[PDB]
Amino acid sequence: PPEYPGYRPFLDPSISPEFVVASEQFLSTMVPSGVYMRNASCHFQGI
Amino acid sequence: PPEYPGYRPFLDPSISPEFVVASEQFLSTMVPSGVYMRNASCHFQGI
Ligand SMILES: *[C@@H]1O[C@H](CO)[C@@H](O)[C@H](O)[C@H]1NC(C)=O
Ligand SMILES: *[C@@H]1O[C@H](CO)[C@@H](O)[C@H](O)[C@H]1NC(C)=O
Repeated sequence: PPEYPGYRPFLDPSISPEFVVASEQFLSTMVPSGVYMRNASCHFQGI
Repeated sequence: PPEYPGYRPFLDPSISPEFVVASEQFLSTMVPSGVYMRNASCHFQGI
């Protein structure tokens, strides 16, 4: 993202309904079927 | 002023009370005491 320009008191920060689809409903294409568990030193069998 | 970037639906265009002073109340320093009248070809005695 572009660097911080400063506080803009006139920018409207509201959330749009299209943002609910672009961000949250899109993340489901990446959710896996199982999730691992790991040691502190490379051991995966459920800690 | 900078060139037109495009319609920003989120910019707040409201008028501020400081704009009433910066623009309108400042113009009084330039109003003259009398105003001329002119011909179409450089004649000033009240047309
Ligand atoms: C990794 O797991 C083994 C056995 O599961 C355990 O002995 C060891 O302490 C674990 N490593 C760490 C850093 O806790
Ligand atoms: C300028 O004024 C004179 C007399 O006041 C008049 O004869 C003349 O027509 C005027 N010029 C124009 C372009 O009207």
